[PDB]
Amino acid sequence: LGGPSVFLFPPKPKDTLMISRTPEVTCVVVDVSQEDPEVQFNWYVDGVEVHNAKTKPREEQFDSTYRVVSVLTVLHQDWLNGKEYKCKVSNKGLPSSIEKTISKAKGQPREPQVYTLPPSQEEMTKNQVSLTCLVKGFYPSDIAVEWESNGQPENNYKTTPPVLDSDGSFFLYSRLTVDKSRWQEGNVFSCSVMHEALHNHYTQKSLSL
Amino acid sequence: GPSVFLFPPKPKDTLMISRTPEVTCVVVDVSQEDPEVQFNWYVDGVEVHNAKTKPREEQFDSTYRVVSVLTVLHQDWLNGKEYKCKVSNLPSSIEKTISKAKGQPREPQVYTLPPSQEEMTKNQVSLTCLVKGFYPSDIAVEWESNGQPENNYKTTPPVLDSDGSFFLYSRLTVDKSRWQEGNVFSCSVMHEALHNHYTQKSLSL
Repeated sequence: LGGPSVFLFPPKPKDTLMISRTPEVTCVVVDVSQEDPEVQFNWYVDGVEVHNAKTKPREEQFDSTYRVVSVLTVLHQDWLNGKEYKCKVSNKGLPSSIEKTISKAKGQPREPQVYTLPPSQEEMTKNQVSLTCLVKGFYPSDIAVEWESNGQPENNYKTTPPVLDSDGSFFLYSRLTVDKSRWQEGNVFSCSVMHEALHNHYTQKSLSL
Repeated sequence: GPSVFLFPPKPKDTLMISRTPEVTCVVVDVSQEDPEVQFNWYVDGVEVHNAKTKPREEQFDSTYRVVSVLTVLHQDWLNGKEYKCKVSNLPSSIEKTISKAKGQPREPQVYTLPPSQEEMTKNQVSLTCLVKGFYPSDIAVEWESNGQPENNYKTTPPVLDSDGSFFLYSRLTVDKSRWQEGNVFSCSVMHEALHNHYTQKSLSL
């Protein structure tokens, strides 16, 4: 039937694991009619209502409909404790109030094993080589992977999405492309992995020649 | 009303001449009061007739599902020929059209990586096969050992790189004793940009 639609998005995994960042649960409604644009939000954390949400003004889409977004800042420890977050939306374009609920992935968390793999000797003929970081056996799939060397971050890398393995855990690979000289000259490269099952939600493994 | 989906042939079917690739046209949500459906297939605008149509299977939904399958020529799909499917269930027909991804093929580099020494403390180890610098993303990866096929592996999806090419990883899990006894493992990769559409890289202790 006709009327607006309500979506509720979880925080970025990286925002959850780092305390220097800010994890957010976002409730966004679309297809809000111009004839009835006024939208009210109501947030609940495990049934208890919170009021610290920040609602952005109605943005008019291309087709005269409106998009309204309400964003709620959550606590790192709260989200990881599995606390449920509810978003209730009230609008005249809807026959009734609609509630959506989101929470952390359920299931026993498993610590990721991190292994660094040196380049293949065959790839040593090309100008740049591939440093590989294998992260496996972790649960849930929310994870973050970065690269560092000499303190400064190396930003020339890509990371495959989490893949479900036979034992119900995930695995992925991260590939950092470096100039051969920097690898031949014996520099130390560190694969950084962040995950809720790790000690202090962080670990790193070095890789050199 | 009913809706139509069109699916490409499996990447492995298009590369190995032994297998036969097929495009599949699916029609769902067919009302019980109107199950009569006709299909029309077109190759680069030219209509073909060598397609086989499965019977109307009923769903729990009290609606029906009709599936049409067209056999395609291996070289046709590799050249970018367009396959269109027209469905009529009444002057209101729905068209769907699909072909191979546009662009110049780039052959993949295959590198076999041994398990990290830190993993030797576990009962099973990981054999890593890196496939990079290929286009398009259509690719297939398998594992063999002493001729016999290995099945305990998992392959990541193709990941788009910076130079407009793709890369992926494939990870085979074997018992540590298998690896320690110097058994030979090989990573096989089938891609259109490879000579004979096939290459293999060995890996052992």
